[PDB]
Amino acid sequence: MSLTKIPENVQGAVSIDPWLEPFADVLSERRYLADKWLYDIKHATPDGSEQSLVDFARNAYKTYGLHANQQTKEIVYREWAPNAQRAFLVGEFNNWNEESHEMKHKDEFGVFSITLAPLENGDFAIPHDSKIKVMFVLPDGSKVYRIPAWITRATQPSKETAQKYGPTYEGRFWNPPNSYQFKHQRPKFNLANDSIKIYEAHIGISSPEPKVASYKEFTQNVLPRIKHLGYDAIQLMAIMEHAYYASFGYQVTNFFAISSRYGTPEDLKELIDTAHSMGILVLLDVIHSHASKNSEDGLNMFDGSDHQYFHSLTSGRGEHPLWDSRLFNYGSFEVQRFLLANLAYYIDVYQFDGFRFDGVTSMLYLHHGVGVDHEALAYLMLANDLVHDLLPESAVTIAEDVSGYPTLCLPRTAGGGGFDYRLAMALPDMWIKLLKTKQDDDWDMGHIVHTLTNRRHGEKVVAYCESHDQALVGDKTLAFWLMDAAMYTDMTVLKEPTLVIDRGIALHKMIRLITHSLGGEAYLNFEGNEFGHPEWLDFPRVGNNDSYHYARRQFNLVDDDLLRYRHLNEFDAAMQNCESKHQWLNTPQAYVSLKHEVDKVIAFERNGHLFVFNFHPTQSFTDYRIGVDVAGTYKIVLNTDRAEFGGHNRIDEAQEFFTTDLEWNNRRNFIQVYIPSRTAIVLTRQM
Repeated sequence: MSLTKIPENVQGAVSIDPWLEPFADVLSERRYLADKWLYDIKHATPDGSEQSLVDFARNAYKTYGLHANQQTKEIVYREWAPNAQRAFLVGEFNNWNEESHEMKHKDEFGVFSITLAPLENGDFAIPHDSKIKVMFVLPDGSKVYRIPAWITRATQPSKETAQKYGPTYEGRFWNPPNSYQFKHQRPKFNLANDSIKIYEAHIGISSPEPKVASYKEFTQNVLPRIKHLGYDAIQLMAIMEHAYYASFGYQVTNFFAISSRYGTPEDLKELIDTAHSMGILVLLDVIHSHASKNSEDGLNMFDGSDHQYFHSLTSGRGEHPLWDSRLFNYGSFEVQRFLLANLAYYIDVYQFDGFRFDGVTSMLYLHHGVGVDHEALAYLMLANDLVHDLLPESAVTIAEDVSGYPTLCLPRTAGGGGFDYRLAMALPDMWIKLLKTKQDDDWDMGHIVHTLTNRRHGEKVVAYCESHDQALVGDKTLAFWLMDAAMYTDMTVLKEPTLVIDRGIALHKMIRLITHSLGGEAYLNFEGNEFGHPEWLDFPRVGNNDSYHYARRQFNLVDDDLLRYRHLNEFDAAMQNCESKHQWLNTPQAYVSLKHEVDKVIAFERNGHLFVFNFHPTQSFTDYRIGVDVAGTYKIVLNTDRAEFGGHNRIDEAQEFFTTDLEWNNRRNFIQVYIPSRTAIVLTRQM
């Protein structure tokens, strides 16, 4: 007779999905842990008075690491290392002198500090971009050498250096004479109302050449392509420094250093700034789920102990079962300061507009996706608080959570994780399952509609038909599933396409469009797939003799108007710009009027627009009836059969579609449409 009491701090989530009722208590405990940490953080002040979460994170990156005073020419450096007995700044600037620059002051927090005077010259004491290390003397007298944990630049060693000492990266004191000044405002963007169509890019592969392409080359050659496509946002992977290129950015060594293989910090500021000038948001892949096991150039054993940034190896919670990486102890206050300031640093110093948090499934569960980890989840809650506080109403957080953990994308005040979006990581496999195991006359329209619309209430989803995982080695893209290893000879416009190529081109546009229109509240496209990029992605590694042959993007294919790759690309641009002109993404779910299993026709309304798909492998339809609620005149605003998109130009896009007042498919009116086999159209009503 115990009255089931839903604690007020999860009242919002339980209202949104009453399924959460029997878990209300555990949900309440999860949020309460984070809210108490939030109180803790907001009172980490000298006098114990309240400070904002933003000020806490900003003060952190402003006072940790190294900082050149441009008007007094002094340089301050602070480093957290409680297990070290002594700390010394060393490098080129003092000929690696292990006695002249002791960090003599060790905090009650366990932070060492040192202030370097200007040289008699008046110059900075550490030359711009010279190499440095921090040396720790441990209580047993031994020494260890580390790249400062908040260094803003770390560089691969030279051939001469790597032969003598090894592949360890080298810390750089970045203090350029003229730091880049941002010129452009952030694009107008409201998270609650505006759609976000996201282009997932990687600087290093963004050129047809087998090299690590630069930030400057992305800015000059790839940005204009992304504006032409009409995406609202770019999701920059593999920016956080990582020694191992083939890790695709997921083995982070230096959390406050943008990767130097593509260029300098000022090169990346320019990239984001000009994207902003182009109206494009820029988001950062943030890997706070784990860290590389590197010592000296990473955080492993940073201060000599095994319980500083990470849970200890003996604790059982210190290393990942598969990734060979160390797991953060989120319960440590300095680790919380380290990660939260890392977020404020990327938003403020590089003017990113949001983040995708990778490895969220690994964080959420004590088994890391092969029992929720309240500490890891509570840090993500804090992380969402800070990010949304840094850019109110516009900031974007996206979660890579394969588990679909309920409430991850409900607001914090409701009792949720605070994530704006989760990735629809299940969608790509649905398309693979069809192409691999089912012939076209077997496609269950109902199962397609079900999978695409199976979304938790309140938890907005970034839909995509394939992602950077699918493009990687070990898997096949949709292009490869559809058209195999098509050459430039198979893809020429000056010859009618084979049955395989004709079917591949059409399905490739259609799969994207129904994912785009029915599968979520946002859209994502991995660099290259928008024009059916051939082959696959692969980074240099021992397994392929360090080949860069697949570590590239053949953007040249889009530019050849005698190849069909341009057809796929131009449809993609027309898809994004149509949605931009006629919003359907960040809107309530479609009202699906039709999912015909014999005709293989799917039809639905979303935000007033009409979406019709004929997936039949062979059967065209004339005067096919489509139920429409709002009566009026309808005109096609997107047509996959258009010749410029590689279709056969059978549908008349100038036709006026007048509704008639007869009930059809539980809709008050109907229109009649011409939809040939393997074509799709989108209609809007005229005002």
